[PDB]
Amino acid sequence: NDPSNYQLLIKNLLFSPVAFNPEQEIVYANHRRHSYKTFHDRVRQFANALTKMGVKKGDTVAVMDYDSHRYLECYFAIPMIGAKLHMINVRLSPEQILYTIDHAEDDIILIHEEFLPILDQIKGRIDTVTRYVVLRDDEECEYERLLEQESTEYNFPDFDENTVATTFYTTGTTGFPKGVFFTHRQLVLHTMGILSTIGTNASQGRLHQGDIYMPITPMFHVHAWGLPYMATMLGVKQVYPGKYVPDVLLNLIEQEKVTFSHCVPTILHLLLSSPKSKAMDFSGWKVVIGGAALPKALCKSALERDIDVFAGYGMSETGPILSIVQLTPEQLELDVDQQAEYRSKTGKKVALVEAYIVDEDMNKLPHDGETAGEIVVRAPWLTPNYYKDNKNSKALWRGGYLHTGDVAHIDDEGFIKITDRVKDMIKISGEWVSSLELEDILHQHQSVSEVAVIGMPHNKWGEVPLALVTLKEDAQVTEKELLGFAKDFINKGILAREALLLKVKIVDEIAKTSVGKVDKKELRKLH
Amino acid sequence: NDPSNYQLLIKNLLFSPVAFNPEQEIVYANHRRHSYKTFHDRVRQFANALTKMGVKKGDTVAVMDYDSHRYLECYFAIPMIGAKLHMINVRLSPEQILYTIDHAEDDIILIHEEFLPILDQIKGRIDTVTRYVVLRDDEECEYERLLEQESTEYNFPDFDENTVATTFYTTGTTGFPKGVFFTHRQLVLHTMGILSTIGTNASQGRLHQGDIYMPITPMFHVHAWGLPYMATMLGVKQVYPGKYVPDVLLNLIEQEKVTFSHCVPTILHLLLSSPKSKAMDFSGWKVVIGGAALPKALCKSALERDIDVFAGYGMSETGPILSIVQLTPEQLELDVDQQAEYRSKTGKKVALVEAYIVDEDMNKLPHDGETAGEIVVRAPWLTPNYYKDNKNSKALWRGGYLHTGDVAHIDDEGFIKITDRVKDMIKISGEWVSSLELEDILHQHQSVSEVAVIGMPHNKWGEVPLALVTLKEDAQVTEKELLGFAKDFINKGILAREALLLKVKIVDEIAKTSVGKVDKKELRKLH
Amino acid sequence: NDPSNYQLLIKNLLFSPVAFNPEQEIVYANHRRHSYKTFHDRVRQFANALTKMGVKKGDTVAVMDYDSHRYLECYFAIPMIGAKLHMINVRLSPEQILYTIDHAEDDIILIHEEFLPILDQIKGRIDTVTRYVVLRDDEECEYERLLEQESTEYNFPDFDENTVATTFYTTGTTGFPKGVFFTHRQLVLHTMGILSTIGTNASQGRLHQGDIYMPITPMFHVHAWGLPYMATMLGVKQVYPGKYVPDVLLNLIEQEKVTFSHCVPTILHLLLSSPKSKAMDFSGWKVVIGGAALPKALCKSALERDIDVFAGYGMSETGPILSIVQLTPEQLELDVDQQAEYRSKTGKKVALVEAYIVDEDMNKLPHDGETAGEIVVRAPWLTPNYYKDNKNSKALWRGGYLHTGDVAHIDDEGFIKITDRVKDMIKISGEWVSSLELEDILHQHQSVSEVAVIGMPHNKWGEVPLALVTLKEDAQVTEKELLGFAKDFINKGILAREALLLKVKIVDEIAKTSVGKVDKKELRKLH
Ligand SMILES: CCCCCCCCCC(=O)NS(=O)(=O)OC[C@H]1O[C@@H](n2cnc3c(N)ncnc32)[C@H](O)[C@@H]1O
Ligand SMILES: CCCCCCCCCC(=O)NS(=O)(=O)OC[C@H]1O[C@@H](n2cnc3c(N)ncnc32)[C@H](O)[C@@H]1O
Ligand SMILES: CCCCCCCCCC(=O)NS(=O)(=O)OC[C@H]1O[C@@H](n2cnc3c(N)ncnc32)[C@H](O)[C@@H]1O
Ligand SMILES: [Mg+2]
Ligand SMILES: [Mg+2]
Ligand SMILES: [Mg+2]
Repeated sequence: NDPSNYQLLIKNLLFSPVAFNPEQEIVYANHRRHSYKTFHDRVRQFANALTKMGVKKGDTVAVMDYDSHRYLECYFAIPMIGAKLHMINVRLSPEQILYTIDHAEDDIILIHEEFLPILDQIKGRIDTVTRYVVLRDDEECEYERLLEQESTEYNFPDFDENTVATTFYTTGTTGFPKGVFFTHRQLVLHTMGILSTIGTNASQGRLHQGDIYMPITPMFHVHAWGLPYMATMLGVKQVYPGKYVPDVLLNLIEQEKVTFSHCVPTILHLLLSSPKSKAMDFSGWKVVIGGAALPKALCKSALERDIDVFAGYGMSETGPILSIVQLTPEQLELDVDQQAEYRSKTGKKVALVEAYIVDEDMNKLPHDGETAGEIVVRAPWLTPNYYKDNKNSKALWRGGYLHTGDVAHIDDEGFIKITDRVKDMIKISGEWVSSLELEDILHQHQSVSEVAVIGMPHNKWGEVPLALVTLKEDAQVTEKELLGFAKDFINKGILAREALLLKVKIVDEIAKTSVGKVDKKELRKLH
Repeated sequence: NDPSNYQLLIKNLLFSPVAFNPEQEIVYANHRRHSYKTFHDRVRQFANALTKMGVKKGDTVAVMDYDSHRYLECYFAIPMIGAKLHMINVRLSPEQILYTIDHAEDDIILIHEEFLPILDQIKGRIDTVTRYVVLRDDEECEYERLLEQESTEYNFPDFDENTVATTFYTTGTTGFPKGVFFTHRQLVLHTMGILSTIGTNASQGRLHQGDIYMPITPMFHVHAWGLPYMATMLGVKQVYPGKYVPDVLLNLIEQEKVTFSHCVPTILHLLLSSPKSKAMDFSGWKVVIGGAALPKALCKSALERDIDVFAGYGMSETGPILSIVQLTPEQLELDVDQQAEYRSKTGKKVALVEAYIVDEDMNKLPHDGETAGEIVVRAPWLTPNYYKDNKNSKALWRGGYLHTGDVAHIDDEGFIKITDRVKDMIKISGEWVSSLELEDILHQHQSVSEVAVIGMPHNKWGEVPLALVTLKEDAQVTEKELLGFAKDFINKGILAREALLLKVKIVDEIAKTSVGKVDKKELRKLH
Repeated sequence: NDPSNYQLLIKNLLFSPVAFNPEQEIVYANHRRHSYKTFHDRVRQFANALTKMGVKKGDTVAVMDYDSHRYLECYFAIPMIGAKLHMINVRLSPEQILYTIDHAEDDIILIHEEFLPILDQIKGRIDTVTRYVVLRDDEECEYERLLEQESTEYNFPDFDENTVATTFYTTGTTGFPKGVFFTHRQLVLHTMGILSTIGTNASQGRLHQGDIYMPITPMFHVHAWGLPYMATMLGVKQVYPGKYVPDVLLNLIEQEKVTFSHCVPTILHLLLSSPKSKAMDFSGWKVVIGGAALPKALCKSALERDIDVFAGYGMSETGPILSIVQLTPEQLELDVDQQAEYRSKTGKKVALVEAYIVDEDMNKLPHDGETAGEIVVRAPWLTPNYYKDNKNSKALWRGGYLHTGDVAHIDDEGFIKITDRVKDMIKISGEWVSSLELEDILHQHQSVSEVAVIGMPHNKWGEVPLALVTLKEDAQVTEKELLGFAKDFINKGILAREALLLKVKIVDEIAKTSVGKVDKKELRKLH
């Protein structure tokens, strides 16, 4: 450790922030409420407790928790002692969750009591975990008891900024969940990079030191988009809602005067459709919408409620944020219909992001508002590869750029607009489902000859899976029978819960290509 | 060059900014005006011209220029081809300037025609420079002609982010000017670090994308505090005033609607005292004051003009910015007298800066509002050492922290307040003078027995040098004779021009210590 | 490549064998029959075909095939060009097979047509495979057509002997299948090491140059125990039976005059129980029994048929062979009952194997015939770790020895006798099932409170799983309902086919320990 050789460490985000008010509050719904000074104490207590549990630098601590203060402490204390924080996506099927736990080789799992039923399905096949800390919202929490037995004093190590700080698994690709990891330097740069982008907005879409922060993106989803790191960096009041309940979320916005939040379009649809939201005041509330395309109708409805609603774009692989919608003063003077179109765009690339539209030959395409191609990016917060993966990692970084798998056109003013997907994947309410995997399960039916699963757009869910099934030579099976057939795979924890919204459309034939492959591009036009 | 191994390069500040409007203007006073798209073209043309002149990676290009568009292009094009940009402090004496040119081994000097008289004094003793490009504000500029002969196309190299990008020399220490250098990574982090700090301010002291930028800090002074990099990153309109004339500066603020600027307290004193400023409107003008302590009276006078005036602190060695004044909403509601006290503080440390108060034994002192000690800092943009210097570099980084040489107390809320200096140096209107060097010159007088030079505070200049001279056994020399004696050293280019404000006070004795050393701490109390 | 620096390469097993008769035959059941000279030609043709398909050194070629001549060519040609041969255990569930294909990142899969139904279950989730070569026992084989288009000339590379030659996955541990790998040097040493052991036997249990070899161990099971490499090294006639049919196997033994074979005890039980075997002559037939404990009754029945039947011991992790039964001339003169006891022992350690009995503290135990402990081994053909695995690899090599997970006592004469298992795993007919995984599936039943699965010994299957289920507070579910419940998991390809032999025994309570854990050691005594 050379003192002049500064390392970009997550501990510098905490102890060298943009602003620190020791009396500013971290609020956990209606369960807990303490100050930033207490939060710094609990990070050091957690670091002491982790050291006592034998967590060393390079160890993996897994977290299965809701959006809480404990998760925020996990964001700092675990990477800050040099350990790897593994955010377990609790919305995956138990079999997928078991894979990521064994693949990541977690030493300790901090699991909420409500996720214990998931554990009992896969506990026997977990071999790396030596300790389970059960998390509770009451005084009987094992995490809270571990912290109480520790001092609020800890000297956090200096290590290389390229130490891996966080890992998590995305199901956005084919096959098994892929592990993406991020270093301390990448997370620090992502915090400063996006703060420099959305902090410096003139009027609209600002994250500033006077904001009150409440995530409605799960903290296992690409670091809650990285906003808890930015919210801590700004020293703002942070409200953690726990398990997402629309009435609980709406009460927290009014009671804690939340001004900045973020979520997938499904959450905003649920928040705006709730009967209690009708009498609510949203004048000071800003929400950035990511994970899925923001519908113009949903953006318009939020605008009528005086919500500063704008869109953002990112990936698990890309330290999430790649582009955010920024409106010029001229664009802010437009009518609600014209404003809703700009606010629902994919967005302009954020600072230090090189986003290009290319074709299959990696040739860069002109940035007119019509020519479409895959988005390839270079940024200081991209995963260099998938964890313990070679061939898929090479495809991710083919041609020297990270491939997003998203087809988009970029206009003259830099506004990206995603048109469709390269990958044969469907995102439902923020969770991934693989069409090929869904086809395989539905093909296991005895009276099924061919299955083609496509993503049908949905106003509430974003996309829903549509299975176009060709019957056998003399087979007659109703559509709802296949839905019940696939439900049994969900009940066993093999298929994702989001396939419960699958629609089966029996068709006489499935359109193909001259080579014999299924033509899904032409298939979506017909249905 | 590994594509996934992102390098923090100054070319990423330009081509991956927070915002880019190709039709946004770069304005050079009343001489030139072009768009950001032209500015990017002229950077590539300059890169082509530098390549033709044989500038390679690792070469030093020196610039002797006013605050212009050419200097802004020098900020990018020279580091972006991997060359070292040397900002020559044209306010130093010609002998000091000659030292820094030979010490830095400049290959090419871009010198304005008005600085040619400085060159003719030291041209014979310059051995490393092979080409002089003369800069002119008219069409006869050699820099403009070099650019016209080049294409607007250039592929900027990828190199290590630890490549040195900028060098310049500070006279704030004893002895010869010391060379501080900064890498691409340090400059990029300084841009994002301070943008995350002042961009995210809620209301007061904001640098945002809607601002109009005009520096009144010279661009050879620690990168104009780094603001031109931040202004380019935000893609804002930039107004470069050229040579500082109070009427010209005031006209540019009104005509170009400047909203963000920065300067030393002397400049603000001159701007506010100008008769034309009385009828001017300063409602939208924000200026951050650094380099010297901001007097409460000057801050109050600016506040009566509705100027968002706040203070900042930094050094040549520290990538300048270490702390900036940020006001909470409660502090913004105070009266003008109470507000002027907070706005004139040294400030709260910026993001990623670890500022401590220590004693001579490097023991960290409590942060009460009374206990004073030297500020020692750790930050991602500090010079690791002085150029081609070992012993002074070790003292700069003694105890693992960079020593500022400034004595301060930090209060409970984190507000730093500088009390006095460790180093025996005096800063006059933003330029350094060494008391020991001034004593040596005045000691060369035949009728001088002892000389002690101390810095007397000044309302306009900040500090002025005061020489307390003890006469010889039977000598009688008037005070004004010594002032003329020292003026001859200035006319020869050996002593700094700022010593013209020296005051000689003949005293019967000079207070000393038990060890025999001069007691300057007790000496300032008496006079 | 230093010519004097000899590398132990699999190509030296082929082109520098103990004996080479160019007119000696490789027989594939009743489908194909060619000479050793043709076999060497087809290895070079396969090497040419693999080079044309773009297989480079370090690539993985996966094989899903029966015991054939093609598999024998795969044993040589794939490692001999420096590629990794992945032997896919086709008896695993499709989900397990999919895991090993994705974990190993196979580039090309050589799959028999009869295993294509397994592929269609998991084809959509396979991402690394670019080519499937379908294998057929007729002239329409894609492998045969690929070979016909190539020359019989190939210069095989010299590389480091530590190049990994073979990979395969064992399910003998908890969690996911673990990848064990072996280098060229390890495989060469395993061939010479065991040839020096069983070749030098005086009379009984000899593998010599006059033998006729027929494997009845699948070639995906630890290299068919390594015998095809040894059989090729000796240049003996090799008979490959394809898919195991008891009448087909018995016909090949009589028709091809097979003298040396090997199998699990279940196969020998099936061969001896077949009605056609009654009239067969087994005077010259030797078979070594591994994978499971050889019952004394089965050994005695084989001895009455004049079969030279002896036992051997090994693992997937241990290059299989660790110990083989060798009988002294005095032991060969004993009666059939006393001989059957010695022939059914675990065996004496083979050359270059250091086998020790230790306790949980890695303390070596005395080699009396009663004291039992875990077998830990050091040998020149052990896997150094599991593929892409750290924590499980450390447990495998805890204390500097490879842990077998087998409890045994070693007598004074060196005869090992395995008593029970450390790992909570059950082996059924040569395939592994995890008790904890079986408990988890049976625990998913709504009317199940506690499940404890233990391995009950079986005369035919070796071990069968026994589930002792404690009913809920007021639940009444029949035992056969749970068997049908678990069968559905098998039909979906999640649970192993070998769980079809599970027995459910409803019990009022499950014996536990003072710590609360299930006491399976005491549980097996009760049931
Ligand atoms: C200031 C925050 C602003 C940033 C928010 C977005 C971050 C979301 C992090 C996140 O979806 N990871 S993922 O691996 O679960 O999904 C990644 C995929 O989702 C899609 N997609 C994400 N955003 C989208 C958007 N605005 N419009 C349309 N499509 C969007 C897209 O196909 C991505 O490739
Ligand atoms: C957003 C910009 C806000 C940052 C402006 C300050 C940067 C000035 C960069 C710069 O003075 N370098 S130097 O080497 O020529 O001088 C360095 C010395 O000057 C003194 N000193 C600088 N600031 C001061 C301040 N606010 N109050 C009091 N004393 C101040 C101090 O003794 C430093 O050690
Ligand atoms: C000349 C050949 C002579 C060598 C034949 C044995 C090689 C078998 C290669 C093979 O079982 N791998 S495994 O990973 O599928 O199983 C490994 C486990 O099986 C058990 N076990 C293997 N043999 C056994 C035996 N003779 N008596 C009793 N128990 C035996 C034992 O618990 C092992 O740990
Ligand atoms: Mg993703
Ligand atoms: Mg300085
Ligand atoms: Mg094994």
